Amino acid sequence: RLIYTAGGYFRQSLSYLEAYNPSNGSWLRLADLQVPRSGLAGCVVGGLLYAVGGRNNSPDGNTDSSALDCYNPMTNQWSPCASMSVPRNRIGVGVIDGHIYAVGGSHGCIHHSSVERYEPERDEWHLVAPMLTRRIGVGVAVLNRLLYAVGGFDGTNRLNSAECYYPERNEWRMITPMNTIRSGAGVCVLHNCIYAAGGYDGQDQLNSVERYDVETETWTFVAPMRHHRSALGITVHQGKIYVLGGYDGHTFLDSVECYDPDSDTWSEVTRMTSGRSGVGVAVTMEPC
Ligand SMILES: COc1cc([C@@H](CC(=O)O)c2ccc(C)c(CN3C[C@@H](C)Oc4ccccc4S3(=O)=O)c2)cc2nnn(C)c12
Ligand SMILES: [Cl-]
Repeated sequence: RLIYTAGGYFRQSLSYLEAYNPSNGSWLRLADLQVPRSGLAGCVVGGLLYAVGGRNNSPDGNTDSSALDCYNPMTNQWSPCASMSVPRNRIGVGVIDGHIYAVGGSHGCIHHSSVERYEPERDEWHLVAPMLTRRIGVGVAVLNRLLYAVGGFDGTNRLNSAECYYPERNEWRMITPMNTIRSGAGVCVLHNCIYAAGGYDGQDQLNSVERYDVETETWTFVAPMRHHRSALGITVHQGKIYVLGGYDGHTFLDSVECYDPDSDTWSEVTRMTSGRSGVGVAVTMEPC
């Protein structure tokens, strides 16, 4: 029912949790994160919203986060969960069969290839097989109970490469690379395709959008977004992609755009209450 945006960055890391309602255009401000964080990811398991990793960039210092925190819309409260094995800033996450996969990200100058999986029933993290590539600012999506890690930055180069994790083999394999180098792209799934929207290539923030068809193993460009943006939040709500904020090399954007795959068009839907980048985004039910 609602698109939740958690944390992000403008001047410093943010604690905001706000929920947008596509049905009426309204934004609600909800309970702040306990710790400000940018470069985190959001996901939903069993109706609960999780905020994963990131970094607190504050005037008092810069601290990468290994934190997992859970928001209950029914109570409007955040609860701490078990922390990850390592801090993971500029993280990507995916959910498969009620488990959260935390992928890549940085801890200071360490750019992680490691991956770990959270089991809400046990409140436990366990490492799984590492990716073949170190990736921070990595886009993650899940399609047909397979996990995809797309683009990012390896410590030296921004990447067009992507790879797939096969849970029952505990194994990563490269897939077809994207046609575009993208770090901090928005990555999501819609129908049978993984979409990669925007990002940064070391020179420019991008408006281009391409999608990987798992059946054909090829990437194809769709219509570009109205705004160039890196470190955007992205989610799917009722068969449409929504992209939230990000950075265009000039402004921390408040723009929210929506993609209709049937007309292959992007349109402006709303503005966030303030411009920000590096948010975590996910969809769950209305609070209380
Ligand atoms: C080094 O410059 C950049 C890096 C990244 C990547 C990382 C890389 O490729 O080296 C990236 C990917 C994901 C995330 C979340 C971030 C960090 N966030 C975006 C940046 C532009 O804004 C800031 C600034 C300060 C603190 C935190 C953030 S962020 O919103 O979390 C970067 C994206 C950029 N877009 N414009 N510039 C100048 C960028
Ligand atoms: Cl950062």
